[PDB]
Amino acid sequence: AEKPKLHYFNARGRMESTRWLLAAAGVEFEEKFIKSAEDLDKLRNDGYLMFQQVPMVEIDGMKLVQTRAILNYIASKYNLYGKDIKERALIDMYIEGIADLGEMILLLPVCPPEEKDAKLALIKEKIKNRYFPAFEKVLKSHGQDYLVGNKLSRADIHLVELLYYVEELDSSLISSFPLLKALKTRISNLPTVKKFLQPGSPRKPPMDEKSLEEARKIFRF
Amino acid sequence: AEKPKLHYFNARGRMESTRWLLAAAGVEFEEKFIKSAEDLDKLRNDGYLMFQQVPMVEIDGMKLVQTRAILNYIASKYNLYGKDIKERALIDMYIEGIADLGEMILLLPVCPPEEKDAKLALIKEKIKNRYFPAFEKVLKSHGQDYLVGNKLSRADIHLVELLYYVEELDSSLISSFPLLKALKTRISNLPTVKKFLQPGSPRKPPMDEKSLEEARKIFRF
Ligand SMILES: CCCCCCSC[C@H](NC(=O)CC[C@H]([NH3+])C(=O)O)C(=O)NCC(=O)O
Ligand SMILES: CCCCCCSC[C@H](NC(=O)CC[C@H]([NH3+])C(=O)O)C(=O)NCC(=O)O
Repeated sequence: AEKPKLHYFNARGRMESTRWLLAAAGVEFEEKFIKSAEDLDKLRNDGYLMFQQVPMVEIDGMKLVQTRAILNYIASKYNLYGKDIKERALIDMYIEGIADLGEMILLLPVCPPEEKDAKLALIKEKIKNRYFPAFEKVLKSHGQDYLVGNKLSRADIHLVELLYYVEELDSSLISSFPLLKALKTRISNLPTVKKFLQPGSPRKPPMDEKSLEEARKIFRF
Repeated sequence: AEKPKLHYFNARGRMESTRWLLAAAGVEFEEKFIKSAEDLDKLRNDGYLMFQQVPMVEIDGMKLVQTRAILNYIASKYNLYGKDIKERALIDMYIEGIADLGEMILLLPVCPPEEKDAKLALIKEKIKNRYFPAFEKVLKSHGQDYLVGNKLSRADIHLVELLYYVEELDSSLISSFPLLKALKTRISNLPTVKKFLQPGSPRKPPMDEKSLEEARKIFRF
């Protein structure tokens, strides 16, 4: 009997794209925050984590690990995964490009300090020259307010989340991509997303060094 | 209309799981091998690669990039992705664990020499203590010949592929996992997989140093 229950630490990390997708879908959720290695070990010892890792989400009577398993379930359940197999292929292709870029941004702070400047420069180059051109071209191709099927899907949600992180890195990177700018505004004004973006929501801030320190202690790295 | 066409270099890399899945499904396909940077640049210049990367597969009148988009499409098309949303969530959880382990093995040879021994040691620990226990537990929980739904799915195929790679790493690692051993035998005896395992199929050999140098020249890393 439950709202979905999100098991993670109090940070974006690997859970934030799930927070975004549930919120976009209008689904209220609860979070159980891991604060210590001891908390993680309890989840493990109680049999809740198939591969001894989080994210884990309790939803519809079961316990799901692996970010993509969680996301795929939520997207299908709430009709955000397209209408057929071909639309799912477009969605998947798009969101896996988003994932590749998002992964780079997620792990930047765990890069060795002597590698960070080059890694950041590489991310900016890929945004400007690979990823933003590819999504701009999709929107330019059909002229529709959404990426796939002329209707909101998880692709729109995952992309606009990523546009917010790119803005935190360098607000100028989107400047030559007017359709991406317009998508960002449109998605951000949908009632459910607007509510998620407002202060006090479950949306999480950029990870600071204190949070990274907590991650290292919880996940033992 | 036409057979799927697989665009990659002549190696396992990120295309081999697609070769296994198609073969297991009984689907004949064609390969177009990239042999140099110039071949890759032609695919790029011709507009065929959304993110300027391969794998790319031409299937059912469309070009798909991103390994998971390709695999998801093929699995759905050939009824290897479960029967409903809950079975897909089990499949996705399982295969993303498999992916995590597979990725560690795939990238081992591009780890700096100074760190390879320690990375290999940690991969073997995770196999023995994390991943093989998790899959053995699944098979023991229901006593069924397949991981999900008592019928062949992509999870069985992706797992057994990985079991072949683990065998190449260290043939002792599976020894305390009799149900995984049994699964490897049963799946290997399915007519389509048996054929794929025999000589002269599209199955690719382990990547040797000369093939890794070719990857470096093609992909410019
Ligand atoms: C820079 C931010 C990093 C913050 C921590 C990373 S997420 C926590 C980590 N989980 C994973 O790595 C899960 C990977 C998995 N592929 C998924 O996406 O769910 C964990 O439980 N690690 C414990 C373990 O593997 O033992
Ligand atoms: C031991 C080395 C392993 C060799 C595997 C390299 S795969 C080739 C590489 N493609 C990718 O990285 C694709 C990643 C994508 N997430 C997917 O899974 O399809 C590429 O085109 N790279 C060119 C580029 O990104 O510019």
